[PDB]
Amino acid sequence: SLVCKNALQDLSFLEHLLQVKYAPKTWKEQYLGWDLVQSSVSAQQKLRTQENPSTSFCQQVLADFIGGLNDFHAGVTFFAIESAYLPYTVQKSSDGRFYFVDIMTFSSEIRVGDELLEVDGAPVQDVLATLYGSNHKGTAAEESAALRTLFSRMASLGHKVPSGRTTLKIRRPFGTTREVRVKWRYVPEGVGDLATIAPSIRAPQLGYNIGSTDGFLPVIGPVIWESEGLFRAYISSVTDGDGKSHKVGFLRIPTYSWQDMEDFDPSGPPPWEEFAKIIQVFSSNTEALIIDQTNNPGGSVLYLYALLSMLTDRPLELPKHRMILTQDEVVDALDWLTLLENVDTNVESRLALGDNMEGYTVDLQVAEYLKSFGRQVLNCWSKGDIELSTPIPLFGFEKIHPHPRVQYSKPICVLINEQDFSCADFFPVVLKDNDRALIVGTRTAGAGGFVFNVQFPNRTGIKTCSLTGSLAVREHGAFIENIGVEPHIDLPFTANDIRYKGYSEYLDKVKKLVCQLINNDG
Amino acid sequence: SLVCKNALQDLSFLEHLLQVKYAPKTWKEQYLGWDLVQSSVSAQQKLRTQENPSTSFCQQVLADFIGGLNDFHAGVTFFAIESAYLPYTVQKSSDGRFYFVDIMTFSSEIRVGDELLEVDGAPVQDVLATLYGSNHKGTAAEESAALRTLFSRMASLGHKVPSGRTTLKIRRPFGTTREVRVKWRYVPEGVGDLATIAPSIRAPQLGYNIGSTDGFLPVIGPVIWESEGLFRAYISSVTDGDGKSHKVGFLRIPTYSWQDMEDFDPSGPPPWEEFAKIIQVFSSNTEALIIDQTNNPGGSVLYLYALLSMLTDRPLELPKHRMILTQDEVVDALDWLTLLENVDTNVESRLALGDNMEGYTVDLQVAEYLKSFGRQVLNCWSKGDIELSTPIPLFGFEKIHPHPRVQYSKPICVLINEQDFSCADFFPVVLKDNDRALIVGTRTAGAGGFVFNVQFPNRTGIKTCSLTGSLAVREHGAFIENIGVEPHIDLPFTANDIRYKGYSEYLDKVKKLVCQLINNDGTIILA
Repeated sequence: SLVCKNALQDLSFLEHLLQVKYAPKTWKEQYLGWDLVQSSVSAQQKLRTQENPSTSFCQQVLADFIGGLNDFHAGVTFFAIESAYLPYTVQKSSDGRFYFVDIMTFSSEIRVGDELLEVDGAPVQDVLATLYGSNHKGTAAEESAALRTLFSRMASLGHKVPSGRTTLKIRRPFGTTREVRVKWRYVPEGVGDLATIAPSIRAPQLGYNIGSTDGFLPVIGPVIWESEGLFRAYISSVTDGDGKSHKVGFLRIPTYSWQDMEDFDPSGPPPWEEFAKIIQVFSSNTEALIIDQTNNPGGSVLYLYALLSMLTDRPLELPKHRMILTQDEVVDALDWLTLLENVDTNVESRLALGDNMEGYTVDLQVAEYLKSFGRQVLNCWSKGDIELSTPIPLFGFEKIHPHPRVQYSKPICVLINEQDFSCADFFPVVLKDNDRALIVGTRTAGAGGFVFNVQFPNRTGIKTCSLTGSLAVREHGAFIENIGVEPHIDLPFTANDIRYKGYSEYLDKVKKLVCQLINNDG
Repeated sequence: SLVCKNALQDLSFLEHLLQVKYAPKTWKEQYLGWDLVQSSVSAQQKLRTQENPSTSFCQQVLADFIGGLNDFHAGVTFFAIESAYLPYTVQKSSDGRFYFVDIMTFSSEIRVGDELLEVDGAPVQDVLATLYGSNHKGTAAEESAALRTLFSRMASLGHKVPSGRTTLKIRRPFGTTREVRVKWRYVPEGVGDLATIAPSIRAPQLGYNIGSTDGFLPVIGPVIWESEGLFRAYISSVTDGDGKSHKVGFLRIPTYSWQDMEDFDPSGPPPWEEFAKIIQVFSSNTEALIIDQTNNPGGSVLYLYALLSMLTDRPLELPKHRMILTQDEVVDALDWLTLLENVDTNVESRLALGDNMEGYTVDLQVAEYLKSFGRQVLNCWSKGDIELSTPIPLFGFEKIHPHPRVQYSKPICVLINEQDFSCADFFPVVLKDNDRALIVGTRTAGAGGFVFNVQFPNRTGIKTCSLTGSLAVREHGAFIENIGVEPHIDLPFTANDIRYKGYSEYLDKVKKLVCQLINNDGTIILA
């Protein structure tokens, strides 16, 4: 079968990439008991066993193969548009129940607060089980990831796509049951399956959304001021026990991929500048600062650093990365060196680097770090330490240095979620490990390495395969991959917080925690 | 062997790309008698029969494998910096001799006009042959491609890099011979060979330049007007054998990747606007136009189309392309269709596509072409016609439609040579096959398909492998790949043209030909 052969070919290619450019390989072997040859053979088997396999079947097989890595950065996308969608968003409470937190339809058969019990007579938990990955570890991050998929299936992601009618069994707030019959919003595949075509081929002849700007938390109280610009920021108050009020500032960091922020005008001042503006206002008109960082996909490390430099008046140690190398990385190293050869002054550093690297202040020390990074990469290469090098800080940055102008220095409370990845893992890790802020919520996802994408012509319809080129290592050791960061205060969302989207219990605890931060100082 | 295993792995990947996305495959088998499996098996053996193959060795093998396709578009570049360079430039004359046409170093022995005889006791010809590809066919274009590397060796291209001193045997124009000892300008490798590092790898534990703006031709006559922008363009007076003078425009199109033009300012107006300005000047102050398009690397098809649109007052038929298809191309087709789904008017087209596409004026006609393109691709896919599809015009443009404002409609003479690739192959072919211009010079290279690049992580140091995704077909059926485009008048550069860089013989003949075009007296004959 033409399809089978191409799938095997492409599978063998993905398999080779895992051996030459997947840094967390050793970790997955121990942490998950995963074996490359094992999975490979296993995947090869499903392909060879199928009777006249369809392209979509093969795509599913390769997608599951990569999914077996239990790595939120690692996945495969395909040139396929088939999809199925239902207009609802459901969230799981700490007690384990599922409620509709968002209804995007004019139908009133299902309302906010209603509880989801089953899908086609199967308890929600069973259905989610069919959406789990090959090496599911039962974490909340994995579960939430599956929940994203419950009512949105995409062939472009290698999902088996459903269609037609289905029944949703729900529980109304007064306790009784209703079975709601709905029909999936189906978009048929527009990219013809190779299998169907194969026989005729002749030889050629011559804001509950990740990255949401606003997020999903309501303001903590009467608002005295807000910004409404690019970032969602405002100032409210918290009243302690002695009856005294404290102006508290609020700011949400939706993503570390600034160019993708809602309403970003590339022809306007960069987002890090608007950030600085907000911080300044907060610096002299706020007592503490709550930073909502939940439901954040991560993004640019340099941008992550820029924001970190504006939240401290002291240097912050940064975790290092164990990298997997190829001569590609060697050339980058050589390029940093030739680029900074004659850099000896701050003036020259700004002319060579731009004085601003995605918001981060370019110092002579920056050039020095970049210089060190590269010498270290070259050293590792010559030493043969290329499978998983000794930790080297990204860009050579040993630590973050406070922004020269804006420096919020008052107490900070960072809210984390199981839907915080990469830079969204690193943000709390840096503030927590340096003791600059109080971390609250639930453990981050654990996407602990930088991502990179690979594209290549092929007939299996593979569009992109993202992989992980490094293994972040926290100061006291311990990887972030899978593990993520535990908050200082584990504060999950209750059924009461979620049901009507009020988060009253949740916000009340946070406001109290901020009070203690103001009064007890740290 | 680590290096060997990786080399074999990456070779196998390249070989697979050649069966899934290399449109000229069927053409190479017939034009070269080339065979994929066999060339692969041969490469594998070279890698397997090696003791401790170094990375650079394997890079050379992979580079030679792709070089065997005899495709100016197909090639591999590597993450390597080692290189050797000698500050000279040679040009081969029509009588087969090699002459120095440029010296780029302090006052030394070699003079412009010297004939290059040998390199280390070996005649130039033999040295050049060592630089040919596996399926070299002796075409002038392949000869020049090899000459480019005579004094420029790069590990980045898979070349073996020499170093140290070497002797150049030359002959002066008055006859005497001289042996000039010269030293290669060498840059050592900065990327450590993996073969050397392998044993310590432990398991992981927790001018004449192609694309030159000015080119190398001297002015054709006394200049009456000279443009001051990005393009070299002017107006001079050309006189016939009777002493009758005519005003003639001269314009050089250096490249079709407009963004790479010398001194291009991305913050200023696009080059097609300046081109338009020049043509308007030519339309009102000239009787004919000479376009120097020699030594041009090709570039953007849409930009090429914009320039053609300003050189005609009638539509020009375009050659179509036979394409190799994957679902990547299918998605493109679908997107064009969704993008133009509700476009039924000109204003609608301009809103969806912009007022112009890299200079080419946007119309409803353009929108309709793009939709037709999508349908034909989708139709080929559903029929299984995916290895080498029936001819389909790029972007669906069946023909070039005249620019609405600027249209040069007087006679045109285009100068071409063996160092014209892709769009530089296409420019003269469109003008020739539509009988719009007189094409003069030597046959173009023949990079007859669009290029695309592939990147992927590997331990062999491969940076990019460019391949060809289509085979262009001229109106009458001939392909462009390898064969190139023939001129109406074959006019090579003679030794007298080259010896002192005057090209007076070449230019005097170009002028006689232009006068005949202006005269409009029967058939245009050289003499």
